Amino acid sequence: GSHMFTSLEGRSAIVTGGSKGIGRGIAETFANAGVDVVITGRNQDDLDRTVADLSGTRGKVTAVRADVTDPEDARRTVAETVSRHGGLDIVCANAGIFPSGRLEDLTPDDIEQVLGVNFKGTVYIVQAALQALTASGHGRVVVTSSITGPITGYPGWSHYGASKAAQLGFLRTAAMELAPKKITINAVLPGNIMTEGLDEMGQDYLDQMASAIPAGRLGSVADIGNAALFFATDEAAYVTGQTLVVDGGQVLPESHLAIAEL
Amino acid sequence: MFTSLEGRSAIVTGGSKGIGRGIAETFANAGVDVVITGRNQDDLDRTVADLSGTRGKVTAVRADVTDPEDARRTVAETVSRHGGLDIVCANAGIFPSGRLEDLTPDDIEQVLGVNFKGTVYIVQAALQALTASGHGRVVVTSSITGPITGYPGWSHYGASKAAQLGFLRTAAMELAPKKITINAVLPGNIMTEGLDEMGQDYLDQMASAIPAGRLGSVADIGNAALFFATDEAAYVTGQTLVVDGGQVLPESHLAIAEL
Amino acid sequence: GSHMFTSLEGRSAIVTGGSKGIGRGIAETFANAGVDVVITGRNQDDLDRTVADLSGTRGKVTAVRADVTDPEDARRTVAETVSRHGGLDIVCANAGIFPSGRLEDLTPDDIEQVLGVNFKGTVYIVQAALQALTASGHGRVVVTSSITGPITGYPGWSHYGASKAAQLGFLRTAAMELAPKKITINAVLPGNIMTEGLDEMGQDYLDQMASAIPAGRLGSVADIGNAALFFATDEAAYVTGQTLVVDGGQVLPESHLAIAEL
Amino acid sequence: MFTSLEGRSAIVTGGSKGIGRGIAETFANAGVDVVITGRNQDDLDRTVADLSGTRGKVTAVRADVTDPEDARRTVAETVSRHGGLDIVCANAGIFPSGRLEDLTPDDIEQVLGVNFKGTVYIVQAALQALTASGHGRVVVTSSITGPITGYPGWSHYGASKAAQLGFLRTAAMELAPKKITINAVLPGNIMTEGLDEMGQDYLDQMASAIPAGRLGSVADIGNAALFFATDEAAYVTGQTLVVDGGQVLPESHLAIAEL
Ligand SMILES: [Cl-]
Ligand SMILES: [Cl-]
Ligand SMILES: [Cl-]
Ligand SMILES: [Cl-]
Repeated sequence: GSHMFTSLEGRSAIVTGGSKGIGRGIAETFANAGVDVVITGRNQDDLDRTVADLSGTRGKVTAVRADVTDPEDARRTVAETVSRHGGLDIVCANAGIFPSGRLEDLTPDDIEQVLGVNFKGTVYIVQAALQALTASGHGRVVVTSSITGPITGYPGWSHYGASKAAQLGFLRTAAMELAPKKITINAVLPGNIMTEGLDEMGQDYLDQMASAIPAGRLGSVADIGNAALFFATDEAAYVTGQTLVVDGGQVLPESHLAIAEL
Repeated sequence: MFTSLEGRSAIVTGGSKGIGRGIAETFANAGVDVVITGRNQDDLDRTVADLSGTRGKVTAVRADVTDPEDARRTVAETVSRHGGLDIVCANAGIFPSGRLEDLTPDDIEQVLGVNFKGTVYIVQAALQALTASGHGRVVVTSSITGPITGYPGWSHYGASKAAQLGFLRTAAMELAPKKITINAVLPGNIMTEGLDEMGQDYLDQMASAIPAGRLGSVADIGNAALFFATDEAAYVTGQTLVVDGGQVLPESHLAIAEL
Repeated sequence: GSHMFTSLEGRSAIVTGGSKGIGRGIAETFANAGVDVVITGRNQDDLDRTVADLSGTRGKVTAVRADVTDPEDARRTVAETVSRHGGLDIVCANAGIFPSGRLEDLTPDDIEQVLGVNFKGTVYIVQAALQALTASGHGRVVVTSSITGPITGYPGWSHYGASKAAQLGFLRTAAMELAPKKITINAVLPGNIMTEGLDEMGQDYLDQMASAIPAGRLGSVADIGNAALFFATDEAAYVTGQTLVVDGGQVLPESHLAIAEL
Repeated sequence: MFTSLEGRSAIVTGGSKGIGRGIAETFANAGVDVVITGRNQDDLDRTVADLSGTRGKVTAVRADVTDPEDARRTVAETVSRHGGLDIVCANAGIFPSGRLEDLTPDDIEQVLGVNFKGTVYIVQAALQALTASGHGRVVVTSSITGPITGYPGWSHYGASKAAQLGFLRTAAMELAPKKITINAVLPGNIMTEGLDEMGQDYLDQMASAIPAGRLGSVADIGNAALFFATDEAAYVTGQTLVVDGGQVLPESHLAIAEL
């Protein structure tokens, strides 16, 4: 019949930080493709709510309460996922926080909280998952990075951007170490994506954000989930150590004047 | 997994061999009808016959991508055969070698003309039909050579592949109000019929310098193009995806050898 | 005494397209450092005016009328420069035009005019200069590229951006071929630089351009000349095939909102 | 050629050896007074004595870059010795090796702490003095490893070097109203005292994989930092300059071999 990509139905995934925002969208996109998904988070109430919301998906979404900055929780997460699903094929190293603080105000704890969730939590879940991902014979790691850091700057986010670029520096070497294991590791770099959190500002400001983007809208969490889904396919086995910016063209204009001359 | 592309309409320039034929076959397997272009009627005919069993219908238009009139003719004939046009794979590419001293104006124009001007002209000629589709997709076949790497003898080739990307970073902005996205696949070293004539020692040396330990397949490029063409990639534009098994990552063979 | 870089006094340079704008600034910066400079251009009146304006510089600025898109003129330029100066050490492949046209309006001639000056004219002057630059034992090629093409998009400039990215694709290979000749080749990527031409718009619009740039001003042609001067130094002999963006931070903000949150 | 930097005031973190000592010597030769930092008083003392004949005065402050209090102390002592502070070279860097499986939390924090947090803390502590100078300059010593390349065993090192750049792309915007620029040099393979203990075969193998055919010198990095520090580089900020002899350009040793 018609064939696009090979179905991922019945494979096993972890989405760290999966109870809300982009991570929830990644989880729902994989579950709609028939992949069983464990989402992680620190807040059991939020995890339970998201598991309930997603109860009708084809693949089964369940939760593990875990702190990505603790390697022992990362190992517990992988073990619990393998127990529930039977193995582990896909890790979406997604968990991310984005508090703001100008350079002169950032404390050591501010810097370590952001680097610890965003960067160390990516490393630790990949480390815990290596043996199972190797055993799968088609392991996939997708990292949720950002345009902020690798490409752009944004006042108040110099530690955030540092952490998102750190993920990429890490994976450019990790892809080489993981190639003999037949695991690929790539990152999605979201631009400005509409989430529950951004709903807490007015249409005025959201319209200003959209008008600065060539696509003329903020992205959806499904836009990120679908990019991660492509990297997870068998058909992406020759893509590794790489990045895909998903931003409706946000990084392209040199300024709003270039947008306006349209 | 993704919304079916069955029944949509695609052009793949330079589709009779190599990466283009892989792109064509990948879309045709997805049920997309595909017009491939090329200058060699025999190669086109051969590939049309080879792919006669695909779900989507693969047919050929003989056309020189360096000629805007052939580009307009290719689009018109595709709209006539299929009913419209959803996807343009601006793929045609040549890669003759010449050291900088040896490159003549004609050498430079032949490579810039096929690889860069032929991408611009097919996009230009397809603009109206792609706009009417409401979900238009352009996928450009670039290269790691030019945008990322250097390779002696390919300074004009690398220039033309980087030129494609400079073009589409602006084109993406001009095309966004028409709901057309434009993105590029940057292949590394892909096993094609031509590379299969090199001998196993040569292919083994090439593969051993790549972290994945093999050359890619033309389907690797076809499937990246297929992703960009999905409705689910509507928020991706002006962007690149390198499909190279890790080729660009090591600083040197010493890094590969540390594995 | 105090030593910064090794003096370039008495070396020999070509600046293509040097009668106005960035190229004039490159020429004046090299001439102030004691380098003799041949500027090229198609308009003898403009060349003569610039030679007159620069008559007091330490190094001597003179002109050759030549079309960068003609390899025979590129060879004549190199020969005339060697005749006037005694050799050739530095080539600034600068000539650039930037007409605007939307994608649906660009003709083959529009595309070839821009690719021919901006890209082919860079290749042809480097080709003509190779034997003399090799003989110098410290050859330098500096390419004037742009943020537009390599990094940004700007409606109406898709052929312009293509041509500026083509220069970089070319030089990433050229640097390898030229390394055994001890010639380096690098590019400056200017952002928005104030020139005679931009003076033909109002302070209103120029202020809007500056306000979109972290440095809070448009750049000067000396900013580009000084970057090219660094690449030309003996102290830059280990820099090759590379780029330096000179733009006051223009490419960094994700949008004007990031600038405004400052 | 450029405006003399004579009499200005610089800090070079990790200045007692390797690239940092080259940066220090290059600025001191330009007549800039330089405070180098390090944890090893003997190495600092040795380098201060070696450079006693420079035009600018090189002196040492013993300090751990991972400690913000030491960063504030380094700035205060530099302002006291020199009268102010014009230039910070955030250079300190370590590069222990460990495969991904073997890296402990402590391994990762040691490298992130020196290479990334130590860059942030010295910039933070210098903000006020750099602002008062009216022409403040920060130059970060990053690496091709992380931002560009991958090297087995250096995934935490590469992360920390890319982290520096993500930081300075925002820092550049925050610092611009203060007239401070911030830029990074990305060294390739540089001949240091440590690399000189490897044997000629090893150094020859490394050099043969680089288009320039040699390892760079610590002065190559020092002179790129010196350019960023000039008044003539005031319109350069948030940017990178790779100093690597072409190392990142070839896709593989085969490309180098075609020369
Ligand atoms: Cl990065
Ligand atoms: Cl490019
Ligand atoms: Cl480029
Ligand atoms: Cl980076």
